[PDB]
Amino acid sequence: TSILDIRQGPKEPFRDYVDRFYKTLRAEQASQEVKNWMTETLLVQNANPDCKTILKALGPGATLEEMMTACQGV
Amino acid sequence: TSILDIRQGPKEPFRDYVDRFYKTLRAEQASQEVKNWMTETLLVQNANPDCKTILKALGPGATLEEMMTACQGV
Amino acid sequence: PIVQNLQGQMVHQAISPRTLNAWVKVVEEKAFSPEVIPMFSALSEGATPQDLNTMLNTVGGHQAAMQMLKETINEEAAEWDRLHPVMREPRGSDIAGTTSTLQEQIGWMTHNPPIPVGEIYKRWIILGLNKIVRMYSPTSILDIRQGPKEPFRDYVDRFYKTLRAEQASQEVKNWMTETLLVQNANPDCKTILKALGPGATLEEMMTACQGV
Amino acid sequence: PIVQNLQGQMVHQAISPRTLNAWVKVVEEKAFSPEVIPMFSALSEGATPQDLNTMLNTVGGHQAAMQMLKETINEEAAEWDRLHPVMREPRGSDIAGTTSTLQEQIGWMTHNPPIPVGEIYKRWIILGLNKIVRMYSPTSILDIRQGPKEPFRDYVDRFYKTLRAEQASQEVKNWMTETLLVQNANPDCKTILKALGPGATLEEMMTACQGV
Amino acid sequence: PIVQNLQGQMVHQAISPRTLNAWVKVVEEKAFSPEVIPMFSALSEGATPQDLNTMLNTVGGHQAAMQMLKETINEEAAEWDRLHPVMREPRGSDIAGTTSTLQEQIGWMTHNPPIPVGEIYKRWIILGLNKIVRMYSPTSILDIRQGPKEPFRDYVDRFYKTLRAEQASQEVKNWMTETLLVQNANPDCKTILKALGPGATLEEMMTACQGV
Amino acid sequence: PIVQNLQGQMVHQAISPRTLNAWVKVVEEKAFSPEVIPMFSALSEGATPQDLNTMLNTVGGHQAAMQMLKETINEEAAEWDRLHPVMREPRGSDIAGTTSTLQEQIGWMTHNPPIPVGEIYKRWIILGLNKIVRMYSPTSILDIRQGPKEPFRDYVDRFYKTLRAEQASQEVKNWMTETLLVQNANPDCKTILKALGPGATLEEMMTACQGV
Amino acid sequence: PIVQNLQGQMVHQAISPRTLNAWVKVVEEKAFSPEVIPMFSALSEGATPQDLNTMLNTVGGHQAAMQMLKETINEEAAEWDRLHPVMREPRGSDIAGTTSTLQEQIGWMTHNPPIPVGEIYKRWIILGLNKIVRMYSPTSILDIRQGPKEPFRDYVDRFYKTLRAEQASQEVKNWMTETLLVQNANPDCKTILKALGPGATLEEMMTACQGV
Amino acid sequence: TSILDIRQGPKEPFRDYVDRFYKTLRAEQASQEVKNWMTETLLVQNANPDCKTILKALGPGATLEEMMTACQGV
Amino acid sequence: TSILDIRQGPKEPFRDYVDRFYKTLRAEQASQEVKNWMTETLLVQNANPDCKTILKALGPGATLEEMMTACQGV
Amino acid sequence: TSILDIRQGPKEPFRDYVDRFYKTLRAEQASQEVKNWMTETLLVQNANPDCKTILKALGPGATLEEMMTACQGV
Amino acid sequence: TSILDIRQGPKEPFRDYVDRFYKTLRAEQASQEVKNWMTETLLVQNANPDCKTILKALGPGATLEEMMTACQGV
Amino acid sequence: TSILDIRQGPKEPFRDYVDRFYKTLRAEQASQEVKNWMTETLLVQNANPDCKTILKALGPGATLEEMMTACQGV
Amino acid sequence: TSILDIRQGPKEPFRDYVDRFYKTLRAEQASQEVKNWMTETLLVQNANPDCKTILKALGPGATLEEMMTACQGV
Amino acid sequence: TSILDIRQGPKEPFRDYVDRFYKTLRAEQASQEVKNWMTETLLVQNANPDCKTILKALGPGATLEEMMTACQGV
Amino acid sequence: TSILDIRQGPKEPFRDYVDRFYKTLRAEQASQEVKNWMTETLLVQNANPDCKTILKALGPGATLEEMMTACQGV
Repeated sequence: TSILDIRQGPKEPFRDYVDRFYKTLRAEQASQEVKNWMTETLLVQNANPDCKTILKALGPGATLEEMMTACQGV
Repeated sequence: TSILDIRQGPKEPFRDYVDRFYKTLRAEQASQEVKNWMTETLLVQNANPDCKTILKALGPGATLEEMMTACQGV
Repeated sequence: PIVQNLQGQMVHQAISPRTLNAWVKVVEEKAFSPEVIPMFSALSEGATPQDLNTMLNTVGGHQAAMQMLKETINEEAAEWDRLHPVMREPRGSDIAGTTSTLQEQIGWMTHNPPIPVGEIYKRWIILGLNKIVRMYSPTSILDIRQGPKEPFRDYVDRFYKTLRAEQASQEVKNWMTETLLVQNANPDCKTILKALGPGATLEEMMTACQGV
Repeated sequence: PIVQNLQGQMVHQAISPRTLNAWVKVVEEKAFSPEVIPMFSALSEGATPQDLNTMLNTVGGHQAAMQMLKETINEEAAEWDRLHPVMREPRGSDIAGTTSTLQEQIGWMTHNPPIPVGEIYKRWIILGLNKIVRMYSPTSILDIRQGPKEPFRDYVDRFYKTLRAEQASQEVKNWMTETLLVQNANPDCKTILKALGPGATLEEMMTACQGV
Repeated sequence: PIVQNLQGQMVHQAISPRTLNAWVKVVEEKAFSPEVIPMFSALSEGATPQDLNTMLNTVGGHQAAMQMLKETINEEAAEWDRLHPVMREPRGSDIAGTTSTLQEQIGWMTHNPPIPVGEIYKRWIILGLNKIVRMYSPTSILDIRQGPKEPFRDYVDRFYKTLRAEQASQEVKNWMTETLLVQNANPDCKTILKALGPGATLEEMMTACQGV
Repeated sequence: PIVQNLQGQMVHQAISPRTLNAWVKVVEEKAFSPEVIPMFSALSEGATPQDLNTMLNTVGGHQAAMQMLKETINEEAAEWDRLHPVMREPRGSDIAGTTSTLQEQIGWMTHNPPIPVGEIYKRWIILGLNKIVRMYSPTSILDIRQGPKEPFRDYVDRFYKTLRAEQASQEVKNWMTETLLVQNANPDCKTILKALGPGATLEEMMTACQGV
Repeated sequence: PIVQNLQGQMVHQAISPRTLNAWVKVVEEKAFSPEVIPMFSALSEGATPQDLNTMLNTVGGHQAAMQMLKETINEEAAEWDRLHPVMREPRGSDIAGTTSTLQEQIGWMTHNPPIPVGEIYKRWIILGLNKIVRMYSPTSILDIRQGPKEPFRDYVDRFYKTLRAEQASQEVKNWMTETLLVQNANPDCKTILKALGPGATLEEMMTACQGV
Repeated sequence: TSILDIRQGPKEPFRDYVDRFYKTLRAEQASQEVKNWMTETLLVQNANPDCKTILKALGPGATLEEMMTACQGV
Repeated sequence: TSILDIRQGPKEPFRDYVDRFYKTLRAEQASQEVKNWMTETLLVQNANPDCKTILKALGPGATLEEMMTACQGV
Repeated sequence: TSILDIRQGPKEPFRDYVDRFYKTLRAEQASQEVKNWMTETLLVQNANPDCKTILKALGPGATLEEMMTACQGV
Repeated sequence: TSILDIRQGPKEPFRDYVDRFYKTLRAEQASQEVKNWMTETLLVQNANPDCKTILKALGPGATLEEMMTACQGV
Repeated sequence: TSILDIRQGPKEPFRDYVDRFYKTLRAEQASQEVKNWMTETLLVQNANPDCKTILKALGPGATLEEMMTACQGV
Repeated sequence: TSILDIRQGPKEPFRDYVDRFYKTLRAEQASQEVKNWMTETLLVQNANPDCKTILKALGPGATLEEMMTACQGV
Repeated sequence: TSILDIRQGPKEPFRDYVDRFYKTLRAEQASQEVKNWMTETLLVQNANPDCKTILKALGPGATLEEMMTACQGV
Repeated sequence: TSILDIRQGPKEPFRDYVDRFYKTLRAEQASQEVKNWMTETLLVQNANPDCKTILKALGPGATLEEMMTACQGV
């Protein structure tokens, strides 16, 4: 699995998806600005729709803390 | 249509509603203090229930760029 | 307040216990509806900054309201020092009455011409109370709509009450009373309010809508 | 108001903070029902034009009411100058207390005979408050009808309250109390009110309709 | 009212603005229920005829009530001149305070022994207010009946309130409280009120009917 | 009340018109609920017997209440003469202020040590008002039961209000608050009030029953 | 309170009869809701311990409340003697005003610098009133939940009112307003209050929830 | 019957009711101030709905002669 | 028709009956006291019952003005 | 009919109602201050719902010429 | 049974109820001021509806001899 | 009939029974203390039950006036 | 089409009728007072009934601005 | 779960609820004044209806040892 | 029966069980600390469940008075 094809399932809790995403990101180990892009754009774009709407409600530039505490009810 | 009648439909994209709103706001050509008030309060109040909560979460300081960026995912 | 002594000197008279209890009834029972600003302005009327602090100690029970007052008073004291760079000089915290003595406050209020540090601080307080009154508004003006069988007098009262709570400058208020007040009327009144045309004063609107 | 100093000179005493708060409660809580005119006339009782302006600053929150007062005061000041063409002379804006000093107002109020610039300006204000009370009337007198099970005392109270808000001269009021009050009664009372004949006083009407 | 000056002379102090506003609240808000007589008698307490006229100017808004006062005052002034045929003499219209100067009123009130023209005129006014309170009664005493589940305390309150509005002399009042109060009770209370027998005081009636 | 004159002599100041109107509002509007005793005791606070008679003249409209006051005052004046057999001597009817001059009352109140004829007569009046408050109680304490969904704070308020109207000595009151207050609670509260055991203070009872 | 005599000496003026009646209305009619502390603090404002005892004699009708005051006053008087071991010395029961003369109280309040035995005893009383206000709370803060159609302004008012009755220190209050106020909101408001994030001030919470 | 129980029947002539009223009033023999009050107010209040309006139209000053003269036509 | 046999019909308005009555009275032209008796007694006695009750509610001695304004609703 | 009973029918022309109103106003012959009040307020209040709104839109200053001119089209 | 639970049955003789009441009052052995209050008020309030009215008619001053003498006929 | 066997019927008004009782007592003309006993005890004991309860509600020693006014509703 | 026969249809918005009217008036180019008459009288008389009533509610002499803003809801 | 969501089930042992409560209280790691408040008030308020009454009967001073000792029998 | 096998029945009132318990304890006459243990532990443990819960609601160390007054409603 590339980081590009890690995706959140319908039932999958956001914290499980985030852990899969960042483990894949850590292994795939692209350069820092590619990691910035992936953690800002792919992390949201590959979230499931119910998380993706809650994430975009935060506006870009939020921390991972704020993203996880936001999605924790989904 | 008066600007007070420009209301976002339940499935209408926020960008299409903003386009209608600011077109009507330009046609009505109320003075700038009134336009400022309308862009700050009325644009939010007339958004549909999906977008309206996103816009409130940005706070009154939101800029039209931020408002559209956030609502683009609805 | 300030009174003349029998020796002719200006001297402090403490704000009376029932004037303070009247202000307590205003702060407690009115929940910062807009009446709380005229009633403050009235009960404060002669007040020195020491007396005004004695009044604000009542708002100190509403810790959320009290910090907005503290903020706006600190803000205006700083801006005062900013516009007025340095019989001592009336500095911002001296006008607030934290720094100044009572004799300094009365002195400022009784030089010729006086420096009205009471009325100044009272104006900073009223600007803070305006923020609090705005926060405690139950509705925005866009939520105020006339009922299907509600008198136009009641709807006008609700409208102007809400309009008076809100931040709107006079130009925005004028636009609201000209256009929201018509738009948000019930259809029976809205017909007449349109038929008068846009140049109608509130008197003409009300006397036309009377009993509808 | 005016008081005697210990030196025997007439001098200003400021209108008390709780008298102002009483007037604020009148302006705010009564929504310009006709009670607001007797209560103004009472709380104003000793007032100089400076004090009357301090009271009108309370109405300044009701910008629609306040401009009717400004209008009627400017109108009466102009008409005063028109009837009274020119120890200085009391001009219209001097009676309003925009132009005059406090010492000028008290002087006029304490010459022999005095010029009662307080009671004059107070009368122009009461004429403006009459306009405002009329605008805020919930109903016209023709809308006041008795309920099918409403006491005639309640209906008389509603009627005379509305009659007291309206512009009617005393001749028109007399016709209304003689004929509308009968016409708009419920049929049970209307029978008795007719059977008394047209020359019945309100006392005779009420004591006949008592408990119906 | 009358006060002692620092020079020792008796002198007029004008009836205070909030005492007048208290009287306005009595006249306006209580609709001439019987409370309006004790409250008049209280707020009037020190009043000269000039002050009493300043109070009656409040009733002048209720033109039907005001003419009953004018009538009863003219009637009693005439009867005063009739019983008292002629440091000037206190004539009826002088006691009314239309004819007399303020200094004449205070003089009469401060001769030794005084002529209490204030308390006299105040008594004629209270006799007029009694007529008005009677006219505004919502019910006659014969209409006052206890509800099927109404406390005897509430019914006694309603009864004595109505009894206090009515024209009944004390002998007629005594008969009413002895017999109507029993007759018009609900059957549960009426049983006990009969079982006490006719010589029962109101205390004995109430404590027996308590909680029924 | 009594005040110091500028000449240093103690002198009468008449009980103020709005203090009398405050007492009228207490007598009229509260229907002798137990609040009427603290409010009497407060408004009376400085009163001479002349002033206390001026207050009782307000109760004179409630002829049933007024005769209980007359009775209790005559009773206590007689018992005063009985305990105190005979700068004149303060006799019972002199303390009542029917017999004594105003100067005699103030003299007694300002000898060294004083005879507090005001506070004495005020205590006889309060004993009469206690009888009247007891008569006007809507319920006996045995009738006070908690509703099935009534807060224990409301029930405690109703209970202690009724307990405060009744004749119970402090020992009987203590037994009532210990046992009736539990017995008459609803079953939800009654369970907890029993589980605390009999030695529970009202604070412990209320904080346990809070929100039940 | 304390006033300056015409001879320049500080002297007692008794707490006015209508200030006492205002305090009676606070104790009687408000049932120890938290307003009773600001209103005490206001009406007390100039009070000597003799005056404060005259105010507490009003609470003496609420024997359960009065013993909590007695307790807290005795407790603080003992702790005062404990921190302050022994122009006489102000001992605890002297500050309570059981032991001290009136002249001793005014002396302490007018030495240079003064010992503010009035404001001290007033602070012990306010600590007792806080205990009583807490006992009479109708609900704990955990019981305060928003209704399904209740304005967030009303719910905030209920919440902060209850929060103000409770014993919570400011750190616990801060946690409550940050987290209970969100948790106990209805789901419509709770969504927005969560979407603002945890760092939201009450102003930001209210203006976002306005009209929901 | 007390005087308060003496009430005019719906078809009873006013003269027969007055005869019952003043007979009962003589039997009860209340003092003259109370009798005056009863003859003035209670005699009117206890009349039937037909006569009661006639009596009110005469005003409180009506004399028993005038009251009976007026009600004779009912 | 004698004045004695002029009578108001069931549907006849009072003013029409009064005009018939006074025209007959004017023609029959009895002496003044007989006219007084007829205008006070026959005028009421020959009114229809609904007018006759309203007339007797006025009490004798009323003017013809007051009699007509009273009956005008019948 | 009193002037207070003169009310415009739902299909009645405003000119026919004005003719009835001013005929009744002339018959009642109330004093001129009362007539002025009736012509200003009561003529408007008694108009039918179609005309009444037209008359209110002219304001209280309307003259009978203007009132009739405006209502001629109903 | 507490004394507050001792209540007279609808057909129970007043003497049998008094026997139960004063037996329970002796067992509870509350202090004499409380006993006095209970004998004066509670004994009356707990009587059945037939006897309770008899006891109230004697007034608060009734003595147990008088109370029993009166209720013996129920 | 002896005074001992004079008794009130079920429908008999108390005043009729009292008149029969005291006429029999007057004729039978026992000594004064026997009359006292009969007028206090037999008069109540031979009343019908509805009167007898109302009489005992008065307590012994009442006058005949009070006994008759009490029973007058039965 | 003469200006005399330009007429508003049932569904036709007032602004479309006004534009047809004034284009025809501009082409037909009668003298100024005839144009005044046509723009005041024919413009209203040839409006459809729902507009014609709203126009006459304005009273004669209104501007074309006020006429168009008035009819814009029809 | 927040500590405010930790509520005792109707059949859940008080020791198992306390274990959940103090585990969540340790995880949330609010400052000690807030923990003190939660252990004193919230632990009681969130108990089930059986245990809650037991805990209230111990008073606010109860210690967790005493609270558990008492509720062990539920 | 040993004190160990004295037990409260389902219907048995607590005072009857306590009397059986303490009579058995008095006869079996174990040493004082064994009696302390039995009166604290066995007395509660052998109570019926409805009493046992009410007893444990008191917390250990209560007097026998408080235990009996507590269970008296069961």
